[PDB]
Amino acid sequence: TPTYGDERLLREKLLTNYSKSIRPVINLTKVVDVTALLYLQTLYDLDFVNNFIMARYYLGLIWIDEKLTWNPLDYNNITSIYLPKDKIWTPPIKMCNSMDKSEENDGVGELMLTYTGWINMWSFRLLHTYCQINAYTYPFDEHTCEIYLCVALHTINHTRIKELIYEDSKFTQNYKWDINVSGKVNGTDELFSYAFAPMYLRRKLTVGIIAMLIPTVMMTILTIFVFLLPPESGEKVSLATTIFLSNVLYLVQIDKTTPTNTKYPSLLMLYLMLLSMLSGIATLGSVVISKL
Amino acid sequence: TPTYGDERLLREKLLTNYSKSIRPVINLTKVVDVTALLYLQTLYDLDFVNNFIMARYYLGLIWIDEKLTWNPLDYNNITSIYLPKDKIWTPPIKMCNSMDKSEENDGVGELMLTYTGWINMWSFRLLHTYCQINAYTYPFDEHTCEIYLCVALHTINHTRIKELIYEDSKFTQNYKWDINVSGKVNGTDELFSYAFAPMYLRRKLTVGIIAMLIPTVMMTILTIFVFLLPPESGEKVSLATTIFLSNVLYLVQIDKTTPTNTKYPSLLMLYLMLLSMLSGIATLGSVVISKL
Amino acid sequence: TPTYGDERLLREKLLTNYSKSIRPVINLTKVVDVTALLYLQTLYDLDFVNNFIMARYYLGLIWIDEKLTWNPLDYNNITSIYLPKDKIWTPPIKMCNSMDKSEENDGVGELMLTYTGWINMWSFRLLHTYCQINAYTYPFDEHTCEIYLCVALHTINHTRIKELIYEDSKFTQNYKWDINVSGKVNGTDELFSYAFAPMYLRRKLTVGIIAMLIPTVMMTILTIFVFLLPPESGEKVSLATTIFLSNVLYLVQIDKTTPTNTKYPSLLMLYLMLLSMLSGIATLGSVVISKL
Amino acid sequence: TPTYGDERLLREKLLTNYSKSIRPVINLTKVVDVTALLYLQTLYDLDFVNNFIMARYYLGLIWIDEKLTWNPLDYNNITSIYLPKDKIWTPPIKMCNSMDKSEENDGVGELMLTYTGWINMWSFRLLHTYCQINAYTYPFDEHTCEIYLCVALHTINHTRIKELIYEDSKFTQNYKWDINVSGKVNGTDELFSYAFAPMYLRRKLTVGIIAMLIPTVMMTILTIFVFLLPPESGEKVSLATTIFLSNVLYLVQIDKTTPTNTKYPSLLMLYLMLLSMLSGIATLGSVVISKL
Amino acid sequence: TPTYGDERLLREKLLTNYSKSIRPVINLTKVVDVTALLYLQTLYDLDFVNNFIMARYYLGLIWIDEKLTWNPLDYNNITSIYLPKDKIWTPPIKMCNSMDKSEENDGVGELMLTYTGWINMWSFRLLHTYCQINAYTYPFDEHTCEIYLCVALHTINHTRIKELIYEDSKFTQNYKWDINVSGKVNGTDELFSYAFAPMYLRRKLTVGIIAMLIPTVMMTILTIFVFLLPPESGEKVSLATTIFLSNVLYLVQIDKTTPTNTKYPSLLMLYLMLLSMLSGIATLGSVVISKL
Ligand SMILES: Cc1cc2nc3[nH]c(=O)[nH]c(=O)c3nc2cc1C
Ligand SMILES: Cc1cc2nc3[nH]c(=O)[nH]c(=O)c3nc2cc1C
Ligand SMILES: Cc1cc2nc3[nH]c(=O)[nH]c(=O)c3nc2cc1C
Ligand SMILES: Cc1cc2nc3[nH]c(=O)[nH]c(=O)c3nc2cc1C
Ligand SMILES: Cc1cc2nc3[nH]c(=O)[nH]c(=O)c3nc2cc1C
Ligand SMILES: *[C@@H]1O[C@H](CO)[C@@H](O)[C@H](O)[C@H]1NC(C)=O
Ligand SMILES: *[C@@H]1O[C@H](CO)[C@@H](O)[C@H](O)[C@H]1NC(C)=O
Ligand SMILES: *[C@@H]1O[C@H](CO)[C@@H](O)[C@H](O)[C@H]1NC(C)=O
Ligand SMILES: *[C@@H]1O[C@H](CO)[C@@H](O)[C@H](O)[C@H]1NC(C)=O
Ligand SMILES: *[C@@H]1O[C@H](CO)[C@@H](O)[C@H](O)[C@H]1NC(C)=O
Ligand SMILES: *[C@@H]1O[C@H](CO)[C@@H](O)[C@H](O)[C@H]1NC(C)=O
Ligand SMILES: *[C@@H]1O[C@H](CO)[C@@H](O)[C@H](O)[C@H]1NC(C)=O
Ligand SMILES: *[C@@H]1O[C@H](CO)[C@@H](O)[C@H](O)[C@H]1NC(C)=O
Ligand SMILES: *[C@@H]1O[C@H](CO)[C@@H](O)[C@H](O)[C@H]1NC(C)=O
Ligand SMILES: *[C@@H]1O[C@H](CO)[C@@H](O)[C@H](O)[C@H]1NC(C)=O
Ligand SMILES: *[C@@H]1O[C@H](CO)[C@@H](O)[C@H](O)[C@H]1NC(C)=O
Ligand SMILES: *[C@@H]1O[C@H](CO)[C@@H](O)[C@H](O)[C@H]1NC(C)=O
Ligand SMILES: *[C@@H]1O[C@H](CO)[C@@H](O)[C@H](O)[C@H]1NC(C)=O
Ligand SMILES: *[C@@H]1O[C@H](CO)[C@@H](O)[C@H](O)[C@H]1NC(C)=O
Ligand SMILES: *[C@@H]1O[C@H](CO)[C@@H](O)[C@H](O)[C@H]1NC(C)=O
Ligand SMILES: *[C@@H]1O[C@H](CO)[C@@H](O)[C@H](O)[C@H]1NC(C)=O
Ligand SMILES: *[C@@H]1O[C@H](CO)[C@@H](O)[C@H](O)[C@H]1NC(C)=O
Ligand SMILES: *[C@@H]1O[C@H](CO)[C@@H](O)[C@H](O)[C@H]1NC(C)=O
Ligand SMILES: *[C@@H]1O[C@H](CO)[C@@H](O)[C@H](O)[C@H]1NC(C)=O
Ligand SMILES: *[C@@H]1O[C@H](CO)[C@@H](O)[C@H](O)[C@H]1NC(C)=O
Ligand SMILES: *[C@@H]1O[C@H](CO)[C@@H](O)[C@H](O)[C@H]1NC(C)=O
Ligand SMILES: *[C@@H]1O[C@H](CO)[C@@H](O)[C@H](O)[C@H]1NC(C)=O
Ligand SMILES: *[C@@H]1O[C@H](CO)[C@@H](O)[C@H](O)[C@H]1NC(C)=O
Ligand SMILES: *[C@@H]1O[C@H](CO)[C@@H](O)[C@H](O)[C@H]1NC(C)=O
Ligand SMILES: *[C@@H]1O[C@H](CO)[C@@H](O)[C@H](O)[C@H]1NC(C)=O
Repeated sequence: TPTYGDERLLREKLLTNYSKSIRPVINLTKVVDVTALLYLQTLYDLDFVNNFIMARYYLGLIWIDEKLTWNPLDYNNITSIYLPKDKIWTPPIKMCNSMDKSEENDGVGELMLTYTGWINMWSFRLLHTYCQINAYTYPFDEHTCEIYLCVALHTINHTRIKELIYEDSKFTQNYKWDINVSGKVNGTDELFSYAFAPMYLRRKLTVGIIAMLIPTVMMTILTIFVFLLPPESGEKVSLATTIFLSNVLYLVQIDKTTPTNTKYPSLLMLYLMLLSMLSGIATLGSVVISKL
Repeated sequence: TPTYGDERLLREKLLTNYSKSIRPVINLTKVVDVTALLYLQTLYDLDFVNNFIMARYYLGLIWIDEKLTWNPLDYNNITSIYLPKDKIWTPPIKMCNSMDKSEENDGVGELMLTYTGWINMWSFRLLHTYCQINAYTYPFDEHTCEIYLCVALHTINHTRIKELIYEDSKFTQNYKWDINVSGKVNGTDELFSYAFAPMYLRRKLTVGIIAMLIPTVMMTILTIFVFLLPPESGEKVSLATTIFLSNVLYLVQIDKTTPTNTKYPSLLMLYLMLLSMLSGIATLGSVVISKL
Repeated sequence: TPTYGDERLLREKLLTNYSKSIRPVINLTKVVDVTALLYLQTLYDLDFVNNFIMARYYLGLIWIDEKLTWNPLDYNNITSIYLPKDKIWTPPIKMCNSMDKSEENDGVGELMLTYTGWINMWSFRLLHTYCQINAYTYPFDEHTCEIYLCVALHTINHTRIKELIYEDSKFTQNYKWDINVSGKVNGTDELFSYAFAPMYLRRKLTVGIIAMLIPTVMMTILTIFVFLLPPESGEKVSLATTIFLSNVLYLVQIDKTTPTNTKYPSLLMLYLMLLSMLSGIATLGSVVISKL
Repeated sequence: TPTYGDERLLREKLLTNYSKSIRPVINLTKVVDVTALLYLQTLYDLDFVNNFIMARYYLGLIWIDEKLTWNPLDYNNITSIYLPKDKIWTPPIKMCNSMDKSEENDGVGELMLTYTGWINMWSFRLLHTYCQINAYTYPFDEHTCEIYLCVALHTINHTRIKELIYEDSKFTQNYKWDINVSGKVNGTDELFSYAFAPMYLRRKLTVGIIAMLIPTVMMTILTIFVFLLPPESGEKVSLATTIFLSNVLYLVQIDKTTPTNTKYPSLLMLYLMLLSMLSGIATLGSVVISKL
Repeated sequence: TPTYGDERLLREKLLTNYSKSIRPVINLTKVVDVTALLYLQTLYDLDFVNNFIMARYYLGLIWIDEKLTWNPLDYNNITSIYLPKDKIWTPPIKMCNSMDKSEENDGVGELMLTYTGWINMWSFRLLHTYCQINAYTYPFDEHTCEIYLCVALHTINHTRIKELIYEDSKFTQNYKWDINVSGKVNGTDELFSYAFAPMYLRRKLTVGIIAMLIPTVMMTILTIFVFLLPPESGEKVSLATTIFLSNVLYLVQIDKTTPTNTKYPSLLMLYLMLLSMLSGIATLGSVVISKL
């Protein structure tokens, strides 16, 4: 059976003439094909004001090393070892379109190497990634956030992203967003390789949101009623003023929460603006009739 | 008695052929059984909006090293030493379901080793850990937060979590949450070992929260009274407007504080929505009678 | 006179067989007695909502090294040297009950050693330390915050905290809190040594805070007057509504500022809740008389 | 074809007598001309209150090394290598006028070197850079933010910034700001070289912002109408009070959002101040007529 | 002319027997006189609530090394070199009274050394420094913030701060604060040397702030008028209620923005408290007359 001394001998022979900075290819004309695996874990939040989405992934990287091989029959059947992450060449994959907020406590600093040369490098990653958040169809809105990977500095004739396999690990249930992360995509080559996983997010219709929407709709009903109310009732100006106050309060309220960076504004805010405008016309008619 | 030179000799012989990256097992076919001890210290806060709980623990890790042993009679009865944490193999246990916000000033960077090979590694850990926070039965609500541990990269045929022993250290009294963290659980094996401690949290009924609840119930009494008030009293419309304003203010107020990510929304918020809806019907009846 | 070469020779001979990881004792059965000196500098703030106090200290640590000694007559009267902090054994004293937010720019990374073996290691420390904040007697409230020190990993039969000497350096004046940090306490031995300095904090009565009180008290006077006002004045309901609105606004206002984690809630908040309840009874009486 | 051994030999000969701290020039009297390339990627946000702009760039640095050269025919046609960033001399370019908030996960830590000595060093950079934000012509306002580069410590007789080439990479579309970053500028020599890229930012007129502006203009129309309303209508004081309340609410609202650091304040805020002042005069006239 | 080999030889001879931890003095009885140069760059903000001021400086440190000298005629006229900052003894100057928030990206990590031994060490430094902020004469207020320097651990018989030369670099114009930072001060010796630069800050009277102050004065005029209004006008109680509401809103508004840590509170806040108190007396008189 394999022993501690056997693994020590294997590692000592393995790292004899290894240069961490030289790409692991016998012939430097060949590229190293990297395939990345991005398994989402949890979607913490979708920050509307800052246009970010907070999530935790399981970014994995697989490639082939041609210098790190051995016949396992020569080393008591040792088929795999674990190396420190900083002793071996590692592709310079970056979270190109993201602010990476992972800590050193979430850095594994180790990798799995197989006797055929295949290396697995799996790392937890918490990302604050930019998303173009369009609140047009709020609150029945859908959105697309693309998580980008791009080789840092090696040209496509040196390092390439063969594929990106993205899935959802179903670790936790959201109850607010319906996430749809599935599919395989080849890498895109434009002077440096890069790929991206599309994340589709649909807001789930909760009874809490519809209960928060109920006051707005009934307020619209009340505006319609007062607009239809006789000018000579005598309470027109009073309740019109009070409900214009409340409507303006709701408009300010939504305005501080609605995203400012959208292809179009939200239909609901524009509809409440229209409501305020109609309330203004109702107040105008009431005062005009009052003077006349 | 043991001396500085004796301990120096022991350490020098001990670390002679130690490789930090090779699992500490004579036969590599055997697994290293790690038992983790997680003693909660203080529950700083339960953040509803961000779905996190802030706490400080005493995560301890115990395993057995087969290479680091000695007969203490051969070294003047030295029974235990202290080694720097980065010179010895350390299992790659991670706060899998948490954002670790500990500093390097909270890193001990040392471990205690016994002549039989047993290693103790105790470390303070401040965690921002994800919890599925359900505010259904607010404010008489209970919640369950699971703190996850999972070996990083070694397969179950290499490293396993034998057990997880979780307790409460009673270092401080909370006065807001009743914490119940006790029990022992074996590790779960699904391609990589992992375990979790269930934390049960019950909000304690404080005289302050019931005091804050008094305005709401008396507001309900007032709504009922005005709904029962004669249409021809003359104060119907005015008081309905003022108390609809107050109801909407309380609804907005709670809505900015209630969690948006819940299995069900909070009954109290839905009950205040019902209150506002009834106030709207009262206003509708008052205005209808006023016109007719 | 001592020279650069003399100090170089002394240091070279001093560090010849020094192991940073071996406790500095000739006989390992003896403990190293550490006496800590904690001189407060400034009390930045007392965060009520998060139950923290922000301050900057001058934590100093003094102990005795038995391996690092020399006869100064043998080295041209060199009586003291300065060593890098990471080359010498350092007791693992931790800010056990605090989040340490000091930077590496505030780390001295150097220590003073005397020819008798006595080492002084003084470091600035900015601490976010947990305090059980009771707002019962607000705003004439007092509080006690305990700053904890505890040896990290060495058992009491290896390392002990001999004493904790805490004082106030009077570097700056507060004008908001009266701080009382003075006294000497022996270390407490329960499986690992630890000590704590009790810091008493009394809010100073400022003319600004009494001014902010003035509206509340006069509002109470106004509530009493309107409660005494004749039911048949005709303005009862109007002022009752307006002042209940204002009362509820003040109640919400204080509620968002009062701590939620207290042994008892603040009497002033409960008194304003009683004021709101009395306003509700006044409104009830006014409407009842109005209908009847 | 070039091989791993060939690249190893080349690197070994290349770094034989290289000193990282000695400028890479045969004759030390000559300066090293650095040309910087700053390609903006995304303009995250323009923080008005803090006077910052958040963006992500592609800062590249190109210069010439005279010690690192080779005849490629002597090494099997190896024309370029990759070196670790910390083994070679690197110009000390700093984001002089900015808070750099990039992480170590966004640090490439490698550079591309060509057989002629030309080095390319491209790095992602997220900057929180100070801008003098003038909100005079709000919301039809334009602004100029200058991104500064300046050599850290070398005098102009040692290191110079030859040029700064700035462009927009069009990676993402903004939809809120029209960005205009294009042009080439020579370095400025005043005791230490430095250059800056001017960033012009124009707020795009969105249908959302005009919708938000509608309430204000109609409120002005209403103020004009009530100012023209007959003093003897009887409702003058009532609507004057209500609309002064609303005006003051809008004034406070904008005041908490308008920048406090401007060459001139925003005309719209001053116009709403004028509107409130006119409302005050209208209230004064109404009350004066009411008493008389 | 000097060459790369010449500088290499010079550095190799220079660092032959250099100990980074030994003060650079031939005779250890002499002190090293450090003169610091602190050139302010920009005053980002003056945070009233947290009592901090955010600024970026150009902290320079100059001293004399007696071991690092050479005759330049012996090395082809090399008159100055650049050394890595961590290879040479550096005085342990700390921003004693400040939170240093500089990044490693703003650390030069290099220093300029002259053949006479004079070393220049210039570094950008962004400081969050404590200031005793007195808002007595708000908004026509002036303030003094002292930036402290103090040697970390060396006694005055080892290291001394010869002088502190502070100036304003005029890099940017403020438009909100008039800064006056100029003058020279000797170091202060009380067991460890230290010095401080006094920075005077005067708020500039902006047309925006006076515009914000207009509502308050006109509100005072309105309070005076209603106090003078006939008790029997009929609008007394109504307008007193509405303007007491507005006064209380402004009082809360300013109270959340006024500093709580001042030698005296702000006169304007106390004046608005007096205004609210007078409004309360006016309301009291109106209601008293109404009942009687
Ligand atoms: C290494 C590197 C090369 C790059 N080339 C680039 N080339 C280009 O034409 N446009 C870019 O925006 C660009 N960005 C780069 C960023 C990095 C980090
Ligand atoms: C090392 C490692 C392996 C993993 N394998 C994994 N395997 C799998 O089937 N699903 C996962 O989500 C997964 N995550 C991993 C994460 C890490 C850090
Ligand atoms: C080294 C160490 C030992 C400990 N022992 C401990 N022992 C115990 O009984 N309760 C604890 O909470 C505890 N905490 C510890 C923390 C550390 C860091
Ligand atoms: C190295 C260095 C030199 C400097 N010289 C400087 N020289 C000067 O006249 N004014 C400055 O503001 C200034 N700042 C400097 C900053 C640095 C970091
Ligand atoms: C090295 C050092 C010595 C000190 N001495 C000190 N001595 C003293 O009498 N009072 C202090 O506050 C004090 N603080 C110190 C801080 C440091 C970091
Ligand atoms: C490693 O490189 C050296 C060159 O210094 C060579 O002598 C040796 O044979 C090489 N060994 C292997 C296993 O490649
Ligand atoms: C490298 O190229 C040579 C050229 O013939 C070829 O024989 C060799 O197989 C190549 N190396 C690999 C690993 O394929
Ligand atoms: C080596 O180990 C593998 C693991 O299952 C086994 O299948 C194989 O038979 C072993 N071979 C030898 C020669 O031990
Ligand atoms: C996810 O989206 C893809 C393409 O947009 C679609 O084919 C697939 O059916 C979707 N799946 C779910 C579960 O929404
Ligand atoms: C992706 O790459 C594979 C492998 O070469 C190829 O077969 C396939 O056609 C490519 N395109 C897609 C869409 O998969
Ligand atoms: C350590 O390993 C070396 C192999 O280089 C061997 O010669 C030596 O005997 C070993 N010593 C021990 C104590 O295992
Ligand atoms: C390793 O396996 C061999 C096989 O017989 C056994 O004799 C030995 O005891 C094992 N090692 C340990 C530490 O159990
Ligand atoms: C070694 O120390 C232990 C500690 O209690 C003691 O029990 C034992 O008798 C000692 N043995 C010898 C041989 O000193
Ligand atoms: C804690 O919970 C467990 C399981 O829910 C239960 O058996 C135990 O009695 C509880 N203890 C306390 C103190 O609530
Ligand atoms: C846990 O592991 C132990 C040790 O093998 C075993 O005896 C026990 O049955 C397992 N299950 C539980 C619930 O303890
Ligand atoms: C230091 O330890 C070595 C052991 O290798 C010994 O030979 C030497 O005499 C010791 N010197 C001192 C000063 O203790
Ligand atoms: C250590 O113990 C021995 C036992 O007699 C004693 O002689 C010696 O003085 C002790 N060491 C010290 C430093 O006291
Ligand atoms: C050594 O220095 C101290 C310092 O004051 C002095 O008192 C003492 O006389 C000196 N002794 C010798 C021998 O120089
Ligand atoms: C501080 O508190 C201690 C104990 O509570 C007391 O003895 C002492 O007089 C107090 N000093 C001041 C200045 O309050
Ligand atoms: C503290 O320790 C000292 C030193 O042993 C002792 O004299 C004293 O009695 C202890 N207790 C107190 C309260 O000081
Ligand atoms: C490198 O420098 C050494 C000086 O120690 C010299 O002997 C050698 O010839 C130099 N080699 C090259 C390639 O410059
Ligand atoms: C350095 O100066 C000498 C002086 O004549 C000149 O010959 C040489 O070409 C210069 N070096 C370079 C690289 O131009
Ligand atoms: C070296 O490689 C370049 C790359 O295109 C090629 O143009 C050139 O002909 C090659 N020369 C030799 C001698 O192989
Ligand atoms: C950008 O600004 C420059 C100078 O201000 C001008 O020449 C150029 O036309 C502008 N381009 C755009 C697209 O606005
Ligand atoms: C900039 O530098 C270049 C190169 O020396 C020079 O030709 C040009 O005149 C300079 N000025 C401008 C505006 O380009
Ligand atoms: C440096 O110190 C060594 C002591 O090991 C001495 O032999 C040598 O002469 C010294 N050289 C210089 C230049 O001081
Ligand atoms: C050190 O002191 C001696 C004592 O005479 C003196 O000669 C020498 O000049 C001093 N060193 C320096 C650098 O002044
Ligand atoms: C050395 O360089 C300086 C720099 O200006 C010059 O003034 C001096 O004449 C030069 N001396 C020699 C000997 O080259
Ligand atoms: C700055 O203040 C000093 C002393 O307070 C004074 O002498 C000087 O004239 C002032 N300068 C300015 C520009 O305010
Ligand atoms: C400051 O130090 C200098 C140099 O020793 C001295 O001339 C001066 O008198 C001291 N005092 C002042 C106020 O400059």
